[PDB]
Amino acid sequence: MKYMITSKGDEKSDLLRLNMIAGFGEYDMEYDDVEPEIVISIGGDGTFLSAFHQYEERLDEIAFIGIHTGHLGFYADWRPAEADKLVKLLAKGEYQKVSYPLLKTTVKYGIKEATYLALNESTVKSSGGPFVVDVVINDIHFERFRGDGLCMSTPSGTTAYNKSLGGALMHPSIEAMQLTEMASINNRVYRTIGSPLVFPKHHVVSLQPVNDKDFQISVDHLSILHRDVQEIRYEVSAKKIHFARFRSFPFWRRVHDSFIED
Amino acid sequence: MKYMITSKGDEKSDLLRLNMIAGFGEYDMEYDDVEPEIVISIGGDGTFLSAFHQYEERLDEIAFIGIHTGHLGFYADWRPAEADKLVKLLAKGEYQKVSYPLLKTTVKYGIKEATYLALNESTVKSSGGPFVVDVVINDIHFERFRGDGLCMSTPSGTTAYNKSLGGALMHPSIEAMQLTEMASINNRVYRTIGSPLVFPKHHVVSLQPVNDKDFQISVDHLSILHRDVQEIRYEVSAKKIHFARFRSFPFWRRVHDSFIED
Amino acid sequence: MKYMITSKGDEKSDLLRLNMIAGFGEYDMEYDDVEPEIVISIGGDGTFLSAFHQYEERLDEIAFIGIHTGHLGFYADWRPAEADKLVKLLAKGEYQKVSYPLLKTTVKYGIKEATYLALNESTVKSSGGPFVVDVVINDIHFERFRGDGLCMSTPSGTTAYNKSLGGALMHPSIEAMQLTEMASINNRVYRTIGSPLVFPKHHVVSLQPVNDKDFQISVDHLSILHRDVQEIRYEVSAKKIHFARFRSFPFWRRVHDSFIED
Amino acid sequence: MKYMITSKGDEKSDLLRLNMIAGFGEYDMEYDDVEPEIVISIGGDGTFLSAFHQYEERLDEIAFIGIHTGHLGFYADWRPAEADKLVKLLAKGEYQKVSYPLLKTTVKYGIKEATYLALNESTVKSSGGPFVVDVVINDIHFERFRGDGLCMSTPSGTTAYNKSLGGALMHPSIEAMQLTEMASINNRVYRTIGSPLVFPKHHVVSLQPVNDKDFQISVDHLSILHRDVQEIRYEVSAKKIHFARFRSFPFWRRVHDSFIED
Ligand SMILES: NCCCN(CC#Cc1nc2c(N)ncnc2n1[C@@H]1O[C@H](CO)[C@@H](O)[C@H]1O)C[C@H]1O[C@@H](n2cnc3c(N)ncnc32)[C@H](O)[C@@H]1O
Ligand SMILES: NCCCN(CC#Cc1nc2c(N)ncnc2n1[C@@H]1O[C@H](CO)[C@@H](O)[C@H]1O)C[C@H]1O[C@@H](n2cnc3c(N)ncnc32)[C@H](O)[C@@H]1O
Ligand SMILES: NCCCN(CC#Cc1nc2c(N)ncnc2n1[C@@H]1O[C@H](CO)[C@@H](O)[C@H]1O)C[C@H]1O[C@@H](n2cnc3c(N)ncnc32)[C@H](O)[C@@H]1O
Ligand SMILES: NCCCN(CC#Cc1nc2c(N)ncnc2n1[C@@H]1O[C@H](CO)[C@@H](O)[C@H]1O)C[C@H]1O[C@@H](n2cnc3c(N)ncnc32)[C@H](O)[C@@H]1O
Repeated sequence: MKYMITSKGDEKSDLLRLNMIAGFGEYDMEYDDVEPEIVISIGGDGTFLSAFHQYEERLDEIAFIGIHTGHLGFYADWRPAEADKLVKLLAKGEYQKVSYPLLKTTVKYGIKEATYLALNESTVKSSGGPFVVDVVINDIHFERFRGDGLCMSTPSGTTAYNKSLGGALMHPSIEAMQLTEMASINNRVYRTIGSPLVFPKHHVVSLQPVNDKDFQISVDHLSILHRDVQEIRYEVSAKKIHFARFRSFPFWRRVHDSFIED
Repeated sequence: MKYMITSKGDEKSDLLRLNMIAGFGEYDMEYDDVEPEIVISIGGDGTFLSAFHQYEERLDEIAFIGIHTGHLGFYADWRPAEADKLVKLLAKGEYQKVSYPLLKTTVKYGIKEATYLALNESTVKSSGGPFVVDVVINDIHFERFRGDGLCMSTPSGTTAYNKSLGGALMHPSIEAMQLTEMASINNRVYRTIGSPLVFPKHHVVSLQPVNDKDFQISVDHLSILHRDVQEIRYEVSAKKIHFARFRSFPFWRRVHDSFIED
Repeated sequence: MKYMITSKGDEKSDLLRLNMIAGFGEYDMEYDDVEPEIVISIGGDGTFLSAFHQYEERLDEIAFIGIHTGHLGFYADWRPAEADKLVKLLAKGEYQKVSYPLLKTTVKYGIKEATYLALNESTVKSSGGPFVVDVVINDIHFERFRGDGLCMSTPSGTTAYNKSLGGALMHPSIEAMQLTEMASINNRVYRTIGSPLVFPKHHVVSLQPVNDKDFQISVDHLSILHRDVQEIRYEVSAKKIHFARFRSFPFWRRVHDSFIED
Repeated sequence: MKYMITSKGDEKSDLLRLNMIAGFGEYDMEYDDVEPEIVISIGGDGTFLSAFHQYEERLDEIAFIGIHTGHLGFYADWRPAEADKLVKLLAKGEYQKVSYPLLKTTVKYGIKEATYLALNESTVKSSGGPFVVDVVINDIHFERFRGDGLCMSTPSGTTAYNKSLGGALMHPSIEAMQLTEMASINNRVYRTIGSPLVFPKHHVVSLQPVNDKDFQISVDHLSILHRDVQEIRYEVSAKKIHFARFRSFPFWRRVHDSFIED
């Protein structure tokens, strides 16, 4: 099939990429970075996030694979020594595909909307002043949040920023998104839930400005300052990222290997 | 239909129960506490947990309703002033039913198994000495836990003990269970994940003894000391508790009303 | 004595200030906002923080008083109805003074040092990229911190940002400072202590850059972007803020009244 | 001087103890386990806690030393390979002594008081039912605690149970004690501070029963069920444990070595 390979751009990843391209030249595999059906990312989870967003308009026609040239990644979960074995099995095909849920972010602004997809999370912080937003769940006012910010995570993202904020780790077969707080003010006057919140599909979480309407909005590794924002809306996307799998590497073992020992 | 009413047993709940029985006597509703199809609990969430376990063998043929004579409950979410309006709508029927997932707990012991269902959670603590268990997820060793104990929660239970342990709040339409730690030891020698873990249906979490094999095992409000325990196993039950609903009272508003303000 | 009054600048605070000035005109009290010996702040804790920094060069010759025209403050802990009783007792003098410890922040930058005093806390965040600093305690490398940032709090500051980050509340008679993390990355590769750390007088905590050397540094309500920073150093100051007291309002009751109920 | 040696009682510790006794026989050092002036503990922190409580009536006349035959301990902070070098320097004397603060626990019960000293912490849990106590600080009611229990820690104890409960780590030169919660219930009806609280010397924290008056009270490794308890009182002790030091091993390096890497 058509395939492309993206590289972190250090010497190890570049030369692994060139060696895999050579191995692919021995099969019926065309290098096409415009309409690939296989996207291989060589580097770390950061590289893999860039690959994802590089091809987010063709998610339904692409199976991703990540190779980690440094430590193990949750996405880049293949070792560089297995790259040849990877070339062959990928060339033959007949591989299974697994899908992880994604987070849809809608930003309504000015006197119009922008939509984004996140593989890890979307966060909202302030443009410097205090951060105050009303949190509305399915059109009912839930809380008035004052603090540093809010993080809305996919399942595969729960091991990332969400984790460092005290969120739960969620198996990626659960179609959900998780909201976590960053340093909420809680006293007699100001009140938030504190706990992470886990939302199923079709639930809509809306953040609405109270005073300042300029926010720093992040989607995975991208961080945009948005002006005249009237609303930020979160829901589980109907779109899914597809991974090529050649071997059982269970999520919970990936968790164990990354945080417990390996 | 056949119905029964359980009471917290204070004066307010007893007399509300007697008044509802009188109102039911004006319809084709038989009082039957052996095979009821409607179980009304009058009191607090504790009373409702007892009603649930009182009839856990007939969960598929019963719709539960909770009336709170004190503060609002997450199960006992009807006000005593609406009890007459409750009698009538229940008598006419045609009400919708909602189902919440349950937690199955299997205790394998001695030289044989006991199974329990939990509406809130099942927890494991030690018989006094140190608590050390191996946590095995789908037959793979995940961590060696040393600390006070572990809590495995249903979705509707996430607002209970789970919450106080830092777990996430999960919408009850998600078929899952959540594992939280109680005071884990973490140093250079001992290592746990720390984060809550959320498991989908068909995942099996197994706790296995390391030294001492006597544990205090709780299921909702019941706490049993178990001896010669070889294993404790958690999975989402195939069984579900059914609630009668007459009006939209969304879960997240119940959360708001219980923890944010009302 | 010489006195001045600072106002939040809303109608309630401005007119309370004018009424207290009139009451002071009935005694031997001169209004002097250049060398006051009494500084009254009327507003909220924010106003009081500004008063403190307005006169931080004359801390040894000033006793501060805060009046809260909104909710109770931890500094602005006098009610507007007691303002007349305040004028009289202040005019007579013979009041006791209480002192709270302060935090000294030294910023060494470029190819030279700036020093600041904090009543609540000093924090360090990144100029947008990832935040990575080496934490050095009394010249020994303690940890390599990667995450959102770090907060170093005084005792009276522990009820502020420090609290929202999970720090301990410390009685202000303890001469100490407390370091808390903001969303640290912890995995097999990256490791921080996680817990808040409480340092006595004469201990020096030094933050040192690893890659990027531009940081957002805050001191109480002031937030400065610092460039070519080589080091950030924290220690308990030898200087102390002095409060005028006329009545026992214990710290722990102030805590109770602000967070538990009032 | 007079000295004694306590052993964990495994083969490594017993034979190290016998070898040190032989080395001591080459100096003017008498083995006396009744009135020693030097108490050497060989084992882990558990062994050292037992040594402390074995001689808690002669704390002012004893300097303790801990040797760790397993992993590094916070008390047993000497390696077994340095045991000979230890014998000699101890024999010559002229060593410095360092003191750590202790926690005094007073239990008033029945229709009379018992007092205990803790090197790590004293905790209070329930005899099985729900745990509900009123927390009174310096005779003012601070909160009504409902949950699993409460932990009151010394400074050197903050790296132990306190840490696992989210308490701050405190340098042992600070004369203080720290109160942490175990799984507090927090909703609209029930309210605790949540944060750890750090108390200076002369502050008195009193726990008072609300319904049940049977509590499980722990002091370091000892756990006693107390009946007809009317009050539990915590304050910093006027007594201090004395360590013999022969070399700088700073507290914060001990923390680093135990939790960060070694
Ligand atoms: N250097 C390039 C920039 C990194 N960048 C690609 C990443 C990543 C990433 N994804 C995951 C994952 N799904 N499960 C577990 N591990 C993951 N990683 C690790 O995260 C560490 C730091 O990137 C590294 O080990 C990665 O291996 C953006 C992501 O930074 C996260 N992020 C931001 N601020 C954070 C904070 N304060 N605490 C924790 N994570 C934070 C957030 O989540 C973004 O999306
Ligand atoms: N008095 C009779 C015994 C109470 N008993 C019926 C209960 C309950 C209950 N269920 C829920 C719920 N699903 N969502 C939110 N609220 C709930 N409640 C409240 O919990 C408070 C204390 O029962 C009360 O307000 C209830 O309203 C057993 C449950 O105690 C919980 N439990 C035990 N130890 C806990 C701790 N340390 N922290 C927090 N919860 C704890 C655990 O979870 C059991 O199952
Ligand atoms: N509106 C003017 C700007 C506020 N500003 C004067 C303040 C303050 C303040 N001091 C204290 C205190 N010692 N004990 C308890 N209460 C305190 N207050 C309250 O804090 C709330 C929000 O100011 C209000 O109720 C105040 O009453 C700067 C302080 O924002 C704190 N701060 C910043 N970011 C925070 C976060 N994410 N979470 C918690 N606190 C945060 C930080 O600490 C600064 O220094
Ligand atoms: N095996 C004999 C029994 C252990 N026993 C001697 C101990 C100890 C101890 N003291 C310290 C210390 N000051 N700084 C750091 N490390 C310490 N240790 C370690 O603690 C681990 C487990 O003892 C081991 O590595 C020790 O090395 C009693 C102490 O268990 C603590 N304790 C109890 N329950 C706990 C929990 N849930 N989480 C955390 N600690 C807990 C509590 O604190 C007692 O007092």
